[PDB]
Amino acid sequence: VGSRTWCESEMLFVQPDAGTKEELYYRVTPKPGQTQANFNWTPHKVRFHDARPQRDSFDLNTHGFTFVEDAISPQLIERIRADDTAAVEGDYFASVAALVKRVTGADHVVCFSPYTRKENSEKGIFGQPARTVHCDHTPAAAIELTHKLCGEDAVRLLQSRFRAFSVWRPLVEPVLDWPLAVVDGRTIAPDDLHPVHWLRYEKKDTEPPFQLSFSETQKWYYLSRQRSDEVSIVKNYDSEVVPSPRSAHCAFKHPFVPKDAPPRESIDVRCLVFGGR
Ligand SMILES: COC(=O)[C@@H]1C(=O)C(C)=C2O[C@@]3(C[C@]2(C)[C@H]1C)[C@@H](C)CC[C@H]1C(C)(C)OC(=O)CC[C@@]13C
Ligand SMILES: O=C(O)CCC(=O)C(=O)O
Ligand SMILES: [Fe+3]
Repeated sequence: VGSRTWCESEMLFVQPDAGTKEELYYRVTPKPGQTQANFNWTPHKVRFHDARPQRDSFDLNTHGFTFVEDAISPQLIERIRADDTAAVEGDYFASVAALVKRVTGADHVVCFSPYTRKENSEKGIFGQPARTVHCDHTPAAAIELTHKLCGEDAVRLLQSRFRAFSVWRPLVEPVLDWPLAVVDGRTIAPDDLHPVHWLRYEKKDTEPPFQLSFSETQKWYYLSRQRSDEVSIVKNYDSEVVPSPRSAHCAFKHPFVPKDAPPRESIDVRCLVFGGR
């Protein structure tokens, strides 16, 4: 079940054969009598390798994720846990953009779609830890978001280095239960990827994310006891041919944490990233 540097748990995947017929969709809040989806989630046991002993070795080009030290003030953290929207869209966005610029050297970073999560929250499923394995954007979705956020400039930006990240930070520390797991992007096979339309509304309203199916080839990691000063950057899209075009991520129930541990709290923000290395 566990050893010094790994543990075992489960996550929700899609079937390897999902989406070979029609487009997959999942309704977030289906009405009575409405069909919720044309596929089922399937749990699979996964071995989670602790990234802690090799923390500084993981790289956004090689692995599709990286961990970076970046302390923020206790007051910004309490403002965020208080759902202070102005603190998120102002101070925290600025913090994330600046962090991403240190890490990559990018010329331009655009933050969007922040989600503050709390273990079995009341703000719905996007305010709760993610239980299905996903990559936030397909290429089409990343391209669409660049047009939507960057206007005219997109015609030039989309032809050089373009990346999209999820930037994830614990708001209570250390994280014990429901840690964010990330996969070595070199171990994702193209057939593991399944676009799924998340219907927040009656109709498709954006381009979709990828949901993953399980494979024994996938090498899954987690950073044990992650602190509020330790930020996970998880790559959802990259225009450059690098060993990991993307990673994928999801939370899992940790087998060795006490039942009565406090709820996990975190904030994640997506970012479009232009230029850099
Ligand atoms: C339990 O829900 C999760 O596990 C994930 C989640 O928590 C969130 C917040 C999501 O946002 C998505 C899809 C995921 C990754 C889901 C799978 C949808 C639901 C709304 C925002 C869009 C958007 C920003 C328009 O960009 C897109 O490319 C389309 C997909 C996302 C990123
Ligand atoms: O906090 C979680 O459980 C999921 C976070 C996430 O999906 C993201 O950062 O894109
Ligand atoms: Fe995500």
